[PDB]
Amino acid sequence: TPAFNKPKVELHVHLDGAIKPETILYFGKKRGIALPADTVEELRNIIGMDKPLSLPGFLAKFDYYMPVIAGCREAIKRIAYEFVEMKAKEGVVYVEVRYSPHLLANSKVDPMPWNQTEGDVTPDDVVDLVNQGLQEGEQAFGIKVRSILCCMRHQPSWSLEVLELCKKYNQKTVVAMDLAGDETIEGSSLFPGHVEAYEGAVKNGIHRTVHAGEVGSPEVVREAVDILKTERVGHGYHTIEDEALYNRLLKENMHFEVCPWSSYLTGAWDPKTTHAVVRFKNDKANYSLNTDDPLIFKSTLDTDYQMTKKDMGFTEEEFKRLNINAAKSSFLPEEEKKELLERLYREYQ
Ligand SMILES: Nc1ccnc2c1ncn2[C@@H]1O[C@H](CO)[C@@H](O)[C@H]1O
Ligand SMILES: [Zn+2]
Repeated sequence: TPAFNKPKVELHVHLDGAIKPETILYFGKKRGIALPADTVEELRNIIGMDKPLSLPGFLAKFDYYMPVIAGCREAIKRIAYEFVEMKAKEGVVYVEVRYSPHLLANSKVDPMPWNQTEGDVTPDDVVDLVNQGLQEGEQAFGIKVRSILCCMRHQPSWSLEVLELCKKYNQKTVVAMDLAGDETIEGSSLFPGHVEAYEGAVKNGIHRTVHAGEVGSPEVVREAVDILKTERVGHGYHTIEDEALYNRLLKENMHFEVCPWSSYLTGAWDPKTTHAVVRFKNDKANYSLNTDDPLIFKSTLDTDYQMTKKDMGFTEEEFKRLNINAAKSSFLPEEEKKELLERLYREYQ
């Protein structure tokens, strides 16, 4: 009984936030790097969350395992290949994964992440590796998968390189650019590196998406929409607080990448108030359901579909409708996007 047993489309899910607990254990032992636990079960409880934390508290979880992956080509390519497999079983036909290429490299990276020792896995080298694994998984499982490179809010200096990686791997799995990281950092959406990269994304034709409103105020969403020029808004829950900006985003048809379970676990959604998605459903807004970081939220695309069905009262029509919108809002090229839409309709009949 999986709430929605039909093809699906996921526009918001981090790759480094969706790794099997078994592969983390495998590379921790093979590299001799420590892990908080030596059992996928105990490793699932240390890395996972059961109750709400905060954006900066949940982001630390990564410190536990990113060092086991970062720097290893074999691991980077493997996690990308298994990610597809995961989404293939979930009944997802098209996905757009997002990850920071700089956080997985150990060479040519401004501030070395995870106290690594210089190596040869460059950032350009990780977009390639992830492209290979994603492509293999595509031939092996049968689902389309494209990627989205992220700009980290705290590291603006990296931003322009992310833009160059996007231009270089355009369509070669890379279809867009994103701005993730700690949203609580004041004025991070305005740092010049980010602003400049997005200005370059607008003139070079690189799609854009921006994590905003997940935990910040409406001003942040307003900056992602007017100054950064997003085409999609990651989360955008708090947007409803500024009635004017919300009704205008509802008019332009802005797409809101929603992640329900994740908003409860990061604290982006007070469980006493009505979830912004309920208002997105009642207003017939353009939005998709996503998983964000299944490994840390101990979830699966189904989790989110069950959470909206049981609470919030979501029906199957709404599930087929928000998925058709996600396919329309995807960053696929027209031709491929048409095929995607041709597929869901045939399967939704
Ligand atoms: N829920 C989230 C909010 C902001 N940033 C996130 C979230 N999930 C993952 N990220 C960040 O995006 C990076 C790339 O996936 C991760 O290393 C993590 O830092
Ligand atoms: Zn996210």
